[PDB]
Amino acid sequence: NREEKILNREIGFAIGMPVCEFDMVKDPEVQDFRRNILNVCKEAVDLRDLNSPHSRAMYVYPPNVESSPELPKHIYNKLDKGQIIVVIWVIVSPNNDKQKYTLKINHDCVPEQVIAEAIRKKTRSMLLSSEQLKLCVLEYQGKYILKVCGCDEYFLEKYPLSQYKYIRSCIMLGRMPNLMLMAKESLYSQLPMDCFTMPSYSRTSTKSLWVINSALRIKILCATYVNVNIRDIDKIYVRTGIYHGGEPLCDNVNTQRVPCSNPRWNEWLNYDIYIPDLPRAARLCLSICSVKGRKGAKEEHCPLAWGNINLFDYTDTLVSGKMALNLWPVPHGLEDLLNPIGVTGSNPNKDTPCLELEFDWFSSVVKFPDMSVIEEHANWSVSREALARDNELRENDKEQLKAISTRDPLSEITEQEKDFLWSHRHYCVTIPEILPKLLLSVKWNSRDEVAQMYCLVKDWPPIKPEQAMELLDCNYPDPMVRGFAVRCLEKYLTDDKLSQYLIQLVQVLKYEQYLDNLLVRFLLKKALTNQRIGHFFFWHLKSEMHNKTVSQRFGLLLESYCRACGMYLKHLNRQVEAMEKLINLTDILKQEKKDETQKVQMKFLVEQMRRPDFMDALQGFLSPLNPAHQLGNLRLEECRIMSSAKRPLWLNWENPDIMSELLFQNNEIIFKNGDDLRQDMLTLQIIRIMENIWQNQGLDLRMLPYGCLSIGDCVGLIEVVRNSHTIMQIQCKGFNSHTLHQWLKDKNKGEIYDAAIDLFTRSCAGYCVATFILGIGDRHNSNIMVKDDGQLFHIDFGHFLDVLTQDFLIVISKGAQECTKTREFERFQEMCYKAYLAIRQHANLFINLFSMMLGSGMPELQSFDDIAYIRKTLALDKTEQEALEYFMKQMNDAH
Ligand SMILES: CCN1CCN(c2ccc(Nc3cc(Nc4cccc5c4N(C(C)=O)CC5)ccn3)cc2)CC1
Repeated sequence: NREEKILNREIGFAIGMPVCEFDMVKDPEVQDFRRNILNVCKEAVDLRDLNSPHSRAMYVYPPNVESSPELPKHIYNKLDKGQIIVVIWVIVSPNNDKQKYTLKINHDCVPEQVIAEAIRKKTRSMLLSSEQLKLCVLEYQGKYILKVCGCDEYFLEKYPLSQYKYIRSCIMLGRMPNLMLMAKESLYSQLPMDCFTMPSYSRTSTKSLWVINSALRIKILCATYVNVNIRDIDKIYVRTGIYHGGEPLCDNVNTQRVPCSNPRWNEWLNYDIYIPDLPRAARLCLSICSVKGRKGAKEEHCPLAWGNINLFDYTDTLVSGKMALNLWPVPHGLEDLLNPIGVTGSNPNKDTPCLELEFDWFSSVVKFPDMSVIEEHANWSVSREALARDNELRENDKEQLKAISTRDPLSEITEQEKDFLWSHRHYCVTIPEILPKLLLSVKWNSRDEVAQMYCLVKDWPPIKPEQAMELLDCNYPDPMVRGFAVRCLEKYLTDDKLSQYLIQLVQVLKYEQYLDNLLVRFLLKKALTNQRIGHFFFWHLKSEMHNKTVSQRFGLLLESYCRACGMYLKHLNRQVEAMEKLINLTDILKQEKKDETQKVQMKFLVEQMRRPDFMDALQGFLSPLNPAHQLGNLRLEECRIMSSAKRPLWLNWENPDIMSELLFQNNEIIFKNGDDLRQDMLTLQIIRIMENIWQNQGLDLRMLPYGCLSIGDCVGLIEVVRNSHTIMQIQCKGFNSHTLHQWLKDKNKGEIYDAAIDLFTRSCAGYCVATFILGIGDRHNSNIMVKDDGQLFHIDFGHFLDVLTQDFLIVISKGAQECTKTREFERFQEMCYKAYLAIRQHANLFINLFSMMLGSGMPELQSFDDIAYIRKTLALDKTEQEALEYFMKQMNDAH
C-alpha cells in the first residue's frame, strides 16, 4: 500500500532508525510485540473518538492542572476572601482588536462559570434585563473555551480554575491571569481526524515446570569472535551465575580454563538448584574472562564480554535446545566478573563475541505453572508442620514491623529480620507499606516460599505510587510484584505526578525481562491519551536511542507510539529536524572551529544559519522544552555563542501567538552540546519536588526548577530565566559586600523593599537546604543568580553528590553589620530547620529516585556511595532531634 510506505519513513525519520530494519529481525518476541502492542494503540485511539470532537481536543490540549484542587492555607490567604482577579480577553474580528475584561470570581469556579461572568460584563450596559441575561449567557457558555494568553494551553475541563497550574502559579507569584475567549469551533476546526490504520505486519505436548524434577545444567559449547592478544593472555574461561534480580540463587559455576587460541569447552555445567525451584524471573548471567599469569602477583581475571539470558521466554516456556548469545562490551566501572544488572538478550551487533549454549530438552515444551497450580501448591504445605500463638504479635513486635517499613531502598534487612518478616507475613497485610521489605525476605529459589508470597500479593492492599515505584526498580524482577506496582500506578498516579516521575519510569523499562509487559503498556496508553505526556515520553526515549543496550527496545516502543500518536508525528519530525541541524552545527564548532575567535565562529554561525535548508528547519516548530510554546521566526540578530565551557548557543525566536505581549514576546532557549543534561534534569526534578513538599506544609520557599530537556547524547536544551542576573554581573556594577543589598534596594524601592528581602530570604533558605542535601558542587559567583525582585536560584547542576557568603546575610539582615546576630537571621535559621525536617520525612522518595537512575550512566551517579551521601546529609542513621542537631552544626559551620 502507498499510504503505509510514506508513514514508515516518517516514523523512521522520527526514530532515527528505518522501520524496515525492524521487519528484518526474526526473533518471534520482537514480531509478537510489534503485533500485540497495537491493542494499546486501538484502545487509545478509541478513547480519542468517544466524545469527539471534545475528547480529541482533550488529547491534544489536556488540562495542565495540579494533583489536587485543595489549596494550602497560606496560598488561599493570598486570595481576597477566596477570590481571584482575572483579566479575560476577547478578540473582535473587525481589526482583530483586543478588548479586555477584568473579572473577580471565586478561585473554585469551573471555566464555564468564568465564561458566564465575562459575557455578563461584556454586555453590562447593553440594556439587558434578567430575561435577557439568560438568552445570551446560557448559549455562549457552551460555545466558548478559555485559553492562556501567549501559549497553546487551554481550560477544556470542569476543574476548579485555581487547580490549573497557570492559575496556581499566578496566585503564588502575585501575577494576574490573562485568559482569552476562543470559539469552540475555532479550536475544533484545527484538529485533524487522525485515521489510525492497523499496519500490514498484523494479519505438541506441554509439561509443568514443577513435574520436571532434576537439577539444572547448562552446556557451554564454544565462543567465536574472541579477539585477544595471544602474546600476553594465558587462558580463557566462562564465568556463570543464576540470578534473580541481581541476587544469586546459587553459587557461580565456571567452565574449565582453555588456551585463549581454542575457545571451546563442550562442557555441561551443573548448578546447585532444582528446576522446579526456578523462579519466573530467573536469569542466566555469564561472561567470558581472561587469565594472565604474573610472577609474585596473583592471576588477574579480567572480564572480556558479558551477557544475560532469561531462563523462561516471553511465553513462560523453559528454554530448551541450542542458542547463540552475542555478548556486550564491559562497562567501565564493573569491577566484578558478571553483570547481573545489564540488559538481557543477544547484542544486535552480531559481529561481536558470540557464545553458543545448550539447554536440556525434557521430551516436550516445559512451562511455568499458572496461578491455578500455584494456589493449590500454596494452600497445600502451607501448614505441613503445625506454637501458633507465639507468632501472634505483641505491641513491641508490631511496631518493629513498622520501623522496618520506614527504611529506605538502601537499608539492609538482617537475616534475623528477614525471618521475622516472613513468619509474620500474614499480619503484614495490615501494614501494606511493608511489602517492599517483605518481598526481600523470600528465598526466591524455593517454589513453596514463593507460591505463598504470590498468594499474599494477589489480594494485597494497594500502596501509594511513591512506594509502588520502588517495586519497579531492578531489584524486584518478579512479574507479580511489578504487576501489583503498575496496578497501583493506574489507580492512584495522577497525570501531574506521572509527568514529574516520567524520567524514572522510562528508565526502568530497560530492566524489564521482556518487551511486552504491564509497565510499557501502561506508559504507552497514557502517552497516547495525553499528548503532553506523549511528547516527553517520546524525548526520554529518543534521547537514549544511541545506547545500543536499549536502542532496540526503545526503537520498537517509539515505532508503536509514532504509529498511533496522530498528526503530532509531523510536529515531532519538525522538532527532530531542527535539533539535528543544531547538533550538526555545534559539532563543527566543537571539532573544526574549536580554537578560533568568537568573531570567526559567529561569522560561520550567521552564514550557516542563513542557508535555505537551515532557516526552514528552525522556524515554525514547537519548543521541545514546552510544546505549548510555538517557536516562529528565528531573530538571528539576538542569537550568539555564549562564553560558557561547551560554547552553548543562545537562540531567540519570536512568539507568533496573538497575545504574546502578555506572556513573553521572544522565546529564548540555550542549546548545549557536550554535557549530560539528564544529570541536570534529575536535580531540577528533585528541586521541584522539594518545593511542593514545602508548599503543602506551609513553607513558601520559592524555588526555580527551570526547564531542561535532554534530546540526545550529551545534547539538550535549557530554558532561559528572564529578568535574572548572576552575582558576577551585580557585583561588577558597584568588590564591596553591600553591592548585592544596594542593587536590590534600587530595584525594590518603597513598599516593595521588605518583599524583596523576604523573597530573597525564603528563596535563599530553600536553596541552602537543597544544595546541602544534594551535595551540589562548584558553587561560585556565576552559579548563583538573583532576579530583579530578589528571587535567588542556582543554575549549574552538572556536579552533585560529591554555601552562605557574607553579602547574602547582609541582604537578609537588611544591611546590618552583625548579620550573625540579627533577628532577621533567626527567621532564616528556623526556615532552614523546618525545611530540612520536611525533606527528611521523604528520604525514601529522594533515595528511590536516585536508585532507579543508578544504572543510567550519569557520570556523577556511578555507585551506592554517591547515593549514600544523601543518606548522610539527611541523617537517616539518627533521631529527629539528633538529625536537626546535625543540620544545626553545618549551619553554624556555614558563615
Ligand atoms: C547496598 C545494597 N543493598 C541496598 C539496596 N539494594 C538496591 C539494589 C538496586 C537498586 N536499584 C538499581 C540499581 C542499579 N544498578 C546497580 C545495582 C547494584 C549494584 C550497583 C549498581 N550500579 C550501577 C552503576 O548500575 C552501581 C553498583 C540500577 C538501577 N536500579 C536499589 C537498591 C541492594 C541491597
